Amino acid sequence: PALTEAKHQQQFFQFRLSGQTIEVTSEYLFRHSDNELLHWMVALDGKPLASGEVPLDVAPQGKQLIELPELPQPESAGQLWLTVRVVQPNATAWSEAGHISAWQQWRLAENLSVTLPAASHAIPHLTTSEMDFCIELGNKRWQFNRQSGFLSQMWIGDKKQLLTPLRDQFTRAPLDNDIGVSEATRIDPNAWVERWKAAGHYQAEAALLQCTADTLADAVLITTAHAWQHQGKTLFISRKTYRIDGSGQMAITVDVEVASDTPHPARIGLNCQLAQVAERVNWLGLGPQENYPDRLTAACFDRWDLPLSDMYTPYVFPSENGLRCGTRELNYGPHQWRGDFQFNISRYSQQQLMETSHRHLLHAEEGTWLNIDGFHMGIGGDDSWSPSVSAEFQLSAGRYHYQLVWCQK
Amino acid sequence: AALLQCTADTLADAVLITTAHAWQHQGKTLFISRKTYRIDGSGQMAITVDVEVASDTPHPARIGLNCQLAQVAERVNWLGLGPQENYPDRLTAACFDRWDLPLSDMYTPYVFPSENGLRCGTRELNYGPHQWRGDFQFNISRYSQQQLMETSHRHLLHAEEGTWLNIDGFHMGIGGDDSWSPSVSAEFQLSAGRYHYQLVWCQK
Repeated sequence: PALTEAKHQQQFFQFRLSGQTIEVTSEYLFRHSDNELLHWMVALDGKPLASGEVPLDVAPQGKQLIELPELPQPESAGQLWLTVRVVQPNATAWSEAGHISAWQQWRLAENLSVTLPAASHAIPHLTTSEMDFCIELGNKRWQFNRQSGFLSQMWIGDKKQLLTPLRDQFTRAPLDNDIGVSEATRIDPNAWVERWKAAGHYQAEAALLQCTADTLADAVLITTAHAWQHQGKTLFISRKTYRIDGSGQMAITVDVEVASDTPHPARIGLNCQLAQVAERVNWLGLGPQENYPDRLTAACFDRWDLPLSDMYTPYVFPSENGLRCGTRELNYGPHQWRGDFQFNISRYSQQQLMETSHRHLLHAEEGTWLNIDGFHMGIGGDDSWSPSVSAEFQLSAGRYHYQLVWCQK
Repeated sequence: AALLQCTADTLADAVLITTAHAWQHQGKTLFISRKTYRIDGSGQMAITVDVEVASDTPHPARIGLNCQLAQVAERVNWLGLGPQENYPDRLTAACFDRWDLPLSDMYTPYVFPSENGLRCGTRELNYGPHQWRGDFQFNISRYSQQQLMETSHRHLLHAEEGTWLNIDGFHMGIGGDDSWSPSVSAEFQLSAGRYHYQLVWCQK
C-alpha cells in the first residue's frame, strides 16, 4: 500500500485552490503538459453533485489557472468536498490510456446538523439479574456482564451478534518498525515493542471500578469505569457511558486517562469479535487503501465499498494492518457505526497476528474482528532499526475522548 | 445561541442535566454545544462539554465558558502553570505548581486593552467559597471581554460589579512574529473540528 503514498507525493503536478480558482503548477522541466486531462468533482458526503473535465495546458515549471463554474451550495447537512484528478488520455510507452498521474482533494464547506431525533413510542426495558443487566427493545437485546463490566453480548432476534465482548484495546500487533532489530536473544530496550512489553501493556489486568444502570424518561443509561494495571501500577483508566434509546441506537462515550509515565500506547480504542461474516465493507472516510495517521496524504475522503478480502494487507510478516482513517460511518452486515474514528476489520485477531511468523501460517477465525480506534499511533519508518515515529504521531496527550453510535437495520 | 434540547432526570445517585445549543449567524451554524450537568450527593456539579465547530468557519479564539461571579475576593489560588500570564504559544517560562496571588495580579494593564491574564494547564482553581477542577485555562478579572474590547485606553477601564470568570478548555495562540499579518502558527489554531472538556464545580 505504501506505494501509493509515494506516487502521490512525487507527483508532477501541484495544486492550489483559491476561492473557485484552481492553480496548477508544473514540475516537469522539459515537457509541456500534452497528454493531460484534469477531472474535477464535487460531492456531499460521497454524493456527487457536479463533475467536470478540463484539458491541461502548462509549460514545464509553469502555472495554469482553472476556473470553476459556480458551485453547488447545499443545505442538507454534510461535508462538501472537491476532488481533482489528472488523467492521461493517450497511452504511452509505459502507460495505457486513462492512466492517473495526480490528484488532490479539498474540503469545501461543512453544514453541521441540528436535527432532533425522532420521538419514540416506547423506551428500553432495563433488567437486572445477579449476573448481568439485560436491556430489550423489541427484538433487540443487549447484555452487560456485571462482573466484567462489558457489553458481553447482543441479539437481533434469536441471533447472537458477538463472539467476544466489546472491550478497550491499547495495544497493536507490533509493526516491523515497532520491533526494530530486537530479538528474544538480543533485546533492544528501545524498540517500542520492548517498551510496551516491559510496561506490561500486553498483560495488563482490566479492573471494574464501577458499573451502574439507570432508567430515565427517554432512555436507559449504563455507566462504567475500569482500570488497567500492571504490577500494582495503573496504566489506563476507562470511563464510559452507554445510552440506549427508543430508536434502538446505542451511544457509546469513551473517556481515557493514560498514565503520564507509561510508554505511549500504540492505540486507544475498542475491539470485539463479531459473529457475522459478510462479503463487503462500506465506509465513508479516507480510502480506499490502508492508511495510517503518518501515512495517509494519498488517501481521499469519499464513499468506499470493497470486498472484505481487500481489508487485510498480506504483508509477508504479519502485524497490524488494514487500518483506514478519518471514518465517519462504517457498515458491515446489519450493523452500522458512526463517529470519528479509524478502524480495521478482518478474520484475524491481533493476537494471531502477533503470533504468526509468516502470512501463510495465518488461519481465519470464527467471525470478523473489529478494531475501532479513537486514536492510533503513527507507523513511522525513517528507518527500521530505531524509533522513528515523530512526536506529532505519538498518543501523548494524556487524556483521550471518543464517542460512537451503534445501530442496526 | 438557540436551545435544541434541555432535559432533566433523577438518577439513583444524582440529578442529571442535559443541554444542547446551536449558535447561528445568517442561517449558518458555527458551533454546536453539548453538555451534561451532574449534581451529586456531594454537592459536586460535574460539567461535560462537547463542541462541534463548522469546518468552514474561522478557527475561533477560544473554547470555554464564562460567567459574572457575585463574589469578590482578595486572592486567587490555583494549581496550574504560573505565576505569570501565559498563553499556549508562550508558556515555556511558566512553572507548574501552587500559585497564590492578589486578584489584582491576574490582570495585565496593557496600555491598549485586550484579552489578558490567562494562565494554562490549571487543574484546580480557588476563589472564595468556590473551587473548580479539571484541566483548563482561565482568566479572572473585574472586566468583561466586552468592556475590554470597547475601551481603547487602559485608563478609561472600570471594574464591573463582580468578578468575570473565563474558563477555557482550549485557547488560541497569541503569535506575534509580526504585528501586521497573521503570525499564529498552525499548531496553535483551534482547527480540530470537535472539542471536549470536563469541569467540576464545587463549593466549601
